[PDB]
Amino acid sequence: SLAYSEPHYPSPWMDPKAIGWEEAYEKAKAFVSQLTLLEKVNLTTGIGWGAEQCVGQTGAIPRLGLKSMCMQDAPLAIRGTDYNSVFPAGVTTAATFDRGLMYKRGYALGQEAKGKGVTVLLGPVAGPLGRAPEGGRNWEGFSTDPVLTGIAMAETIKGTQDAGVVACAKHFIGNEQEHFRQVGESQDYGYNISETLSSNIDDKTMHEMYLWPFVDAIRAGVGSFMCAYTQANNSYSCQNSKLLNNLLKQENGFQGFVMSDWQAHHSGVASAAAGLDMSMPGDTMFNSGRSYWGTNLTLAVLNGTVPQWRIDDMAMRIMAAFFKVGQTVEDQEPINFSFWTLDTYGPLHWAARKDYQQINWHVNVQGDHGSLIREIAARGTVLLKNTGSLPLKKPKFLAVIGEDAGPNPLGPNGCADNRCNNGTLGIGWGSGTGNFPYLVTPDQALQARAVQDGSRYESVLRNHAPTEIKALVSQQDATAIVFVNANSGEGFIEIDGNKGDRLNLTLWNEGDALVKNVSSWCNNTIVVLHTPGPVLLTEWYDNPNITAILWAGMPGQESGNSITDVLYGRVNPSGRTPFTWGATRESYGTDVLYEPNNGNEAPQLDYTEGVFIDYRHFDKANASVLYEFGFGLSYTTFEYSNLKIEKHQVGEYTPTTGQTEAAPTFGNFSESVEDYVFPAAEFPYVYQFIYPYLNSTDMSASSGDAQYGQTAEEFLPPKANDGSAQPLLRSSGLHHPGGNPALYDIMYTVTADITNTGKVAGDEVPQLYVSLGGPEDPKVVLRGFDRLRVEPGEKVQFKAVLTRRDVSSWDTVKQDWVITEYAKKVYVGPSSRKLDLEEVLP
Ligand SMILES: *[C@@H]1O[C@H](CO)[C@@H](O[C@@H]2O[C@H](CO)[C@@H](O[C@@H]3O[C@H](CO[C@H]4O[C@H](CO[C@H]5O[C@H](CO)[C@@H](O)[C@H](O)[C@@H]5O[C@H]5O[C@H](CO)[C@@H](O)[C@H](O)[C@@H]5O)[C@@H](O)[C@H](O[C@H]5O[C@H](CO)[C@@H](O)[C@H](O)[C@@H]5O)[C@@H]4O)[C@@H](O)[C@H](O[C@H]4O[C@H](CO)[C@@H](O)[C@H](O)[C@@H]4O[C@H]4O[C@H](CO)[C@@H](O)[C@H](O)[C@@H]4O)[C@@H]3O)[C@H](O)[C@H]2NC(C)=O)[C@H](O)[C@H]1NC(C)=O
Ligand SMILES: *[C@@H]1O[C@H](CO)[C@@H](O[C@@H]2O[C@H](CO)[C@@H](O[C@@H]3O[C@H](CO[C@H]4O[C@H](CO)[C@@H](O)[C@H](O[C@H]5O[C@H](CO)[C@@H](O)[C@H](O)[C@@H]5O)[C@@H]4O)[C@@H](O)[C@H](O[C@H]4O[C@H](CO)[C@@H](O)[C@H](O)[C@@H]4O[C@H]4O[C@H](CO)[C@@H](O)[C@H](O)[C@@H]4O[C@H]4O[C@H](CO)[C@@H](O)[C@H](O)[C@@H]4O)[C@@H]3O)[C@H](O)[C@H]2NC(C)=O)[C@H](O)[C@H]1NC(C)=O
Ligand SMILES: *[C@@H]1O[C@H](CO)[C@@H](O[C@@H]2O[C@H](CO)[C@@H](O[C@@H]3O[C@H](CO[C@H]4O[C@H](CO[C@H]5O[C@H](CO)[C@@H](O)[C@H](O)[C@@H]5O[C@H]5O[C@H](CO)[C@@H](O)[C@H](O)[C@@H]5O)[C@@H](O)[C@H](O[C@H]5O[C@H](CO)[C@@H](O)[C@H](O)[C@@H]5O)[C@@H]4O)[C@@H](O)[C@H](O[C@H]4O[C@H](CO)[C@@H](O)[C@H](O)[C@@H]4O)[C@@H]3O)[C@H](O)[C@H]2NC(C)=O)[C@H](O)[C@H]1NC(C)=O
Ligand SMILES: *[C@@H]1O[C@H](CO)[C@@H](O[C@@H]2O[C@H](CO)[C@@H](O[C@@H]3O[C@H](CO[C@H]4O[C@H](CO)[C@@H](O)[C@H](O[C@H]5O[C@H](CO)[C@@H](O)[C@H](O)[C@@H]5O)[C@@H]4O)[C@@H](O)[C@H](O[C@H]4O[C@H](CO)[C@@H](O)[C@H](O)[C@@H]4O)[C@@H]3O)[C@H](O)[C@H]2NC(C)=O)[C@H](O)[C@H]1NC(C)=O
Ligand SMILES: *[C@@H]1O[C@H](CO)[C@@H](O[C@@H]2O[C@H](CO)[C@@H](O[C@@H]3O[C@H](CO)[C@@H](O)[C@H](O[C@H]4O[C@H](CO)[C@@H](O)[C@H](O)[C@@H]4O)[C@@H]3O)[C@H](O)[C@H]2NC(C)=O)[C@H](O)[C@H]1NC(C)=O
Ligand SMILES: *[C@@H]1O[C@H](CO)[C@@H](O[C@@H]2O[C@H](CO)[C@@H](O[C@@H]3O[C@H](CO)[C@@H](O)[C@H](O)[C@@H]3O)[C@H](O)[C@H]2NC(C)=O)[C@H](O)[C@H]1NC(C)=O
Ligand SMILES: *[C@@H]1O[C@H](CO)[C@@H](O[C@@H]2O[C@H](CO)[C@@H](O)[C@H](O)[C@H]2NC(C)=O)[C@H](O)[C@H]1NC(C)=O
Ligand SMILES: *[C@@H]1O[C@H](CO)[C@@H](O)[C@H](O)[C@H]1NC(C)=O
Ligand SMILES: *[C@@H]1O[C@H](CO)[C@@H](O)[C@H](O)[C@H]1NC(C)=O
Ligand SMILES: *[C@@H]1O[C@H](CO)[C@@H](O)[C@H](O)[C@H]1NC(C)=O
Ligand SMILES: *[C@@H]1O[C@H](CO)[C@@H](O)[C@H](O)[C@H]1NC(C)=O
Ligand SMILES: *[C@@H]1O[C@H](CO)[C@@H](O)[C@H](O)[C@H]1NC(C)=O
Repeated sequence: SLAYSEPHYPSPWMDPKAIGWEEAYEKAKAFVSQLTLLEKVNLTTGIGWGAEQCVGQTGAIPRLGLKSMCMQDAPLAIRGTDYNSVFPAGVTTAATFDRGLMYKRGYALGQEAKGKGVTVLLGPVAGPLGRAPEGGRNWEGFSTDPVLTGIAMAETIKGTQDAGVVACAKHFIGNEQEHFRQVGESQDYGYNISETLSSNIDDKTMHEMYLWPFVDAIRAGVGSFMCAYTQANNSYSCQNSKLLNNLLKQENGFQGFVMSDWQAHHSGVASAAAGLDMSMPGDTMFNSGRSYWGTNLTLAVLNGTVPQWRIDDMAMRIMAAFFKVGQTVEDQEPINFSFWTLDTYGPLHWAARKDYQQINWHVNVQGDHGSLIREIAARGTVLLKNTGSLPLKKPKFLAVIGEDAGPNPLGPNGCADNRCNNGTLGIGWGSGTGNFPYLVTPDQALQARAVQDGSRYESVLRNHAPTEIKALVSQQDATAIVFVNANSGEGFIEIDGNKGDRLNLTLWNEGDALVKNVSSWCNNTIVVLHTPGPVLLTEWYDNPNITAILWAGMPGQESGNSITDVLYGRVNPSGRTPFTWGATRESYGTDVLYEPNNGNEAPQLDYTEGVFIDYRHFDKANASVLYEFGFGLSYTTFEYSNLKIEKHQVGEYTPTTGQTEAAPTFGNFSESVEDYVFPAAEFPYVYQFIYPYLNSTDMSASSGDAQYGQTAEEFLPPKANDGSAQPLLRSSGLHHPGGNPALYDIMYTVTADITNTGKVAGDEVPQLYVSLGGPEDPKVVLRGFDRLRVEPGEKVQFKAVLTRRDVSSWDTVKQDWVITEYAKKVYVGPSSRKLDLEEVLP
């Protein structure tokens, strides 16, 4: 009954004919073939926590002029530096339903990363997907929906990598919550567990939901993946061969490299054989001075436990990702910041406190990304309710209410890793953040607008001030705009009992009681919500005194300007909620696991709900919805008509057959153990730094590993060291990453007309849903969408395609995608429940 993860070996090696990777492969081959074993180990092993400048860094190869590779957070900003931008969070980006904006954000991020000397930007995020709305880090990702998220991953990645930086799809996989993600962190919170939470996911659910968006990332050409902290069926993701070897590298033919999350790598030989390619930040645990790779990897190659073909492939994947995005060994942008301090001068080697020099150049990489940020946040703002009060036009009297309207009195970067819920909520907390160059609060932008218009403007920037608030908002003609929030983030930070994950789905800082009080005192109350995910609006949303409600998510640096643009109709809102607003906590049907459920061993997160999370659950159970997935209003109206479906002629879905090549080796290495000894007369051994060298020619003593001495055959599973040609999986694509290319054959083109039946120009977000028709299938699933500009009175065409994959189901008996015999239907409309146009697939 304890969930089990099958062995899948050997770890697949790169394919020289993989489309998109052919040129990268050859550049990697020419480079890797020149390398000594120590130099290959330098590539694969991080230099340690705090070792130099970036969040993580590899060893350098200074013989060939390769500077150390810089791995830097975050998905929405370059973390821990200055003169960068802070972009809107993934969840706000997802809410745009706008491919172009997703690409532009990705590109701008990559430009900032490139300008700092970053090699790999640690984003975007398809895990967590959003199994449960209390998930602390859901806001870093995109949507609960696998299609929207998959598209957002692909667009973001294409942008970042077009800007010349490697992207990293994380976290792979099943890190849906922060509770019990790490042993030490759990123990310091009073949870005595010996291993991290295990996500136990059935094969169908894996293929149709959690894996799906990462496959889109693979097909978009993502250079790297990050394996998760958590386990999958009680094997840690970074040594999980089912995950890394089979699903990622075999079935979906991934050609890039897998890096560990920071302290997610727990074993040397076992992880490498299971598909891990880079150990970040390089040490066993932060500041340990030791590594599961480094010296140990050198020794494992020297003693035979790790084959040469395997380490050669790790270096090939790392270098091929580097070359794929256009980085060169000659013209590397120097690392021009230090993560560990904003000081211009300090130790290059931070943990060791050595090599004092200039470590921050304070390079301005912001360009004109401010206005792009302002635009994305406005387009990802969801108008949930409007009885006529919006847009605002020369109002007599604005009363802006709430702490979330105002500044953090200690400044927008006053708290490390954004760990306060003081002032306006620009982004959440944790590693998925960066330092603001500024943070425009609603109060600043709304005042300036009011003064320009001759509107009266007063604000009370506290949630608990009923005397003052009542006296203000109860006056004649007041338009009360109440800003309220909820917050969440990464598990290393805790605010008021919220350990990463949210304890509840209410507003913070007495937000709910504030909104009830203001709406009881003022019949023109407008509520703006800054939240990482849904909160329960049930007790107050239906008050007619609340004339409008907006969810503005995590807008990033231009918050105040974005919301003012929407409030006054400079942007006509089109953004759609990328999750469901349920009536209760229980209506969601999933929740965070807050208490260990397996004694002192690994807690078990059984995904018994299957694919029925968010709107799939709400539709199937008919649970209480306030606002459905894909819902959002505009200041105009739209009419749907004229649905048409054109059937395409396609060939049969043919199983992929044949063999891989035998695993190649690139270059050779000396057999003299003395050649691998630490070169002490060349440079000093730096404290806590992670090196490839042995301390002496005694291999056993050099390991410092009390269990040293066993061979692959007695501690790894069968075929872990098998470098012979391997049969291809029928679901794989021959030379085609992302699965059998026949999956992406277009089977239908769907079209419909959209007419703007109101007075003003606006964007519409038509959506395409499919009913796959089986009794265990969701009622409808998202399969396409667009964002289209329509003038008053104008008619525009929505056009979208359905691939074979889009109408298939994973058949676990077959281990492939099948189109089931059940009648499928197509729906098109402005939301998951406004299914205006319907037609059966012909
Ligand atoms: C879901 O999860 C959420 C996240 O975890 C969770 O959110 C949390 O909710 C809790 C509970 O609501 C929040 O904590 C509460 O915060 C309240 C507000 O605190 C601030 O304001 C107070 C009152 O301010 C007025 O009075 C002051 C002096 O008298 C003046 O200085 C002010 O200017 C202000 O005056 C105005 O209002 C007056 C009337 O109120 C009016 O006459 C006057 O004219 C004017 O209009 C301040 O006192 C308070 O200051 C404290 O804290 C600050 C730190 O910020 C310190 O600097 C101060 O020294 C001081 O200690 C804040 O600025 C609090 O009122 C509330 O306190 C009460 O409850 C706590 C419970 O722990 C008691 O310890 C405390 O003694 C109080 O008890 C009394 O009332 C309660 C409630 O009715 C009652 O049960 C109890 O028996 C007793 O009667 C509390 O601290 C918390 O902030 C939220 N967290 C986050 C992170 O946002 C949410 O609840 C969850 N939801 C669910 C459903 O599970
Ligand atoms: C976490 O744990 C999860 C739970 O265990 C786990 O999910 C499981 O994932 C594995 C794959 O990793 C699945 O294994 C398959 O099992 C198939 C049999 O499944 C039936 O029996 C099971 C046992 O009783 C049932 O549990 C299962 O029920 C599930 O599905 C039902 C609906 O179908 C549903 O009602 C249930 O509720 C439940 O959800 C089901 O009834 C088995 O067929 C399959 O074998 C193929 O694939 C293997 C590779 O894994 C091959 O080794 C094997 O040889 C088979 O492939 C060959 O044959 C196929 C057709 O028969 C061909 O299509 C293939 O191409 C292939 O053909 C080769 O051989 C031919 C000759 O024989 C030759 O001609 C060809 O050329 C070629 O060489 C596989 O073992 C398992 O079912 C999943 N279970 C569930 C519940 O989801 C999850 O993966 C774990 N996650 C992690 C991260 O570890
Ligand atoms: C050459 O040099 C190298 C480098 O110095 C030397 O390398 C060292 O070699 C020693 C052995 O001499 C290694 O110690 C051994 O490690 C193994 C693996 O430990 C890790 O994985 C455990 C889980 O194992 C399963 O899954 C992995 C894949 O993830 C797979 O490799 C295994 O075969 C096993 O597979 C089974 O389960 C799979 C998943 O479900 C299935 O798919 C599969 O079918 C199988 O059913 C895990 O438990 C372990 O976790 C512990 O340790 C980590 C720290 O590493 C800690 O974080 C955890 O909390 C746990 O405490 C690891 O992650 C391990 O299995 C061995 O343990 C057995 O044997 C010892 C006796 O030595 C017993 O005490 C144990 O109880 C158990 O029976 C053993 O610990 C060492 O890791 C390795 N060092 C490095 C840096 O790589 C090598 O020795 C040299 N060789 C020569 C000839 O010189
Ligand atoms: C695997 O990856 C690792 C990690 O990247 C590699 O390890 C590094 O290798 C490089 C090059 O082989 C080492 O750099 C050399 O460092 C020595 C020693 O410098 C230290 O000690 C000096 C003597 O006391 C001292 O003067 C130095 O201080 C100056 O420099 C620092 C650093 O920039 C600066 O902050 C200070 O203010 C000082 O200005 C320092 O404390 C150094 O002597 C070497 O200089 C060579 O080149 C210069 C010209 O560039 C030349 O003038 C010299 O004569 C000399 O030839 C060089 O900088 C580095 O120290 C290693 N890093 C660590 C952490 O140990 C490893 O090499 C990779 N292996 C493989 C196989 O690829
Ligand atoms: C090659 O790999 C092997 C493992 O395969 C590796 O051996 C391991 O090294 C670690 C780190 O040095 C050892 O763990 C340490 O043990 C000492 C006690 O003797 C502890 O002080 C350390 O505790 C840390 O974590 C604690 C939290 O629980 C903290 O309280 C404390 O402050 C420390 O931060 C730590 O547990 C481990 O015992 C060995 N394992 C084996 C099997 O020998 C070896 O170091 C690698 N070699 C190289 C050269 O990198
Ligand atoms: C919607 O907002 C309006 C204000 O725009 C609210 O109307 C106000 O309701 C209060 C409470 O009933 C009235 O206040 C006073 O109540 C005392 C009771 O002791 C009474 O004696 C006073 O004469 C006075 O009525 C207030 O007059 C009234 N204001 C207006 C302008 O009508 C309304 O209650 C809100 N509704 C909801 C459902 O939130
Ligand atoms: C809030 O309530 C006031 C009355 O308390 C409304 O004021 C009326 O507005 C209409 C126009 O819609 C005028 O013709 C009336 O003369 C106004 N009456 C008074 C007594 O001022 C106000 O419209 C309400 N606001 C909203 C947003 O519905
Ligand atoms: C944690 O549980 C283990 C048993 O797994 C026990 O031996 C240990 O004492 C516990 N930890 C603490 C700090 O009490
Ligand atoms: C706001 O700042 C104060 C420090 O002045 C801090 O104690 C408090 O926790 C912060 N509030 C929140 C909600 O993070
Ligand atoms: C709401 O109003 C009531 C009574 O008018 C007051 O006692 C309570 O403290 C107020 N709450 C907030 C958050 O303003
Ligand atoms: C679903 O619930 C709604 C009320 O929320 C109800 O009107 C409708 O009939 C229900 N549909 C079912 C059970 O199919
Ligand atoms: C290797 O030498 C360093 C001193 O430079 C020491 O701190 C470290 O523990 C040694 N490692 C082993 C495995 O003995």
